[PDB]
Amino acid sequence: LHKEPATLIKAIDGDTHKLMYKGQPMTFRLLLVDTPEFNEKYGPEASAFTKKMVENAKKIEVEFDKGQRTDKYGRGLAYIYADGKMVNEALVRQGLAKVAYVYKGNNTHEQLLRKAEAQAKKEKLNIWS
Ligand SMILES: Cc1cn([C@H]2C[C@H](OP(=O)(O)O)[C@@H](COP(=O)(O)O)O2)c(=O)[nH]c1=O
Ligand SMILES: [Ca+2]
Repeated sequence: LHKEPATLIKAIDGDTHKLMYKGQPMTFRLLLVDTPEFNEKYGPEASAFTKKMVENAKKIEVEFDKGQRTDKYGRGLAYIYADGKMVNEALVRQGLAKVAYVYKGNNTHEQLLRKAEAQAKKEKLNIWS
């Protein structure tokens, strides 16, 4: 896999945000994770965590996996990095998303994420409390 540039347009929630990629606005949905919806327990904390991590970054990048790049709602499907740090991983490490939605042929980072989830669980962080 490889990273490509993007810029932030607007935060949305824990696992979606609007980015400009190849100069077009697109809503991205983070691969391999599920944050709670805003109206659910830990939803607001997830949305805050993602918003802060991406808004504070000097460099946002998008990394597609090997399979489909957009979902049935038109959302980009990627791993997002903020100053080289993956958001998807960081959310799971902090117990603010579950590993989820692991579809064959878009699961390159599955084991990396599962490892974070294990540590978040060991620590009883957030969702796992
Ligand atoms: C993360 C991801 C979600 N989706 C679809 C599955 C779910 O469909 P349904 O809407 O039919 O439940 C939906 C969940 O995303 P959200 O967690 O954003 O709702 O997005 C994919 O198709 N591919 C993916 O990689
Ligand atoms: Ca969600």
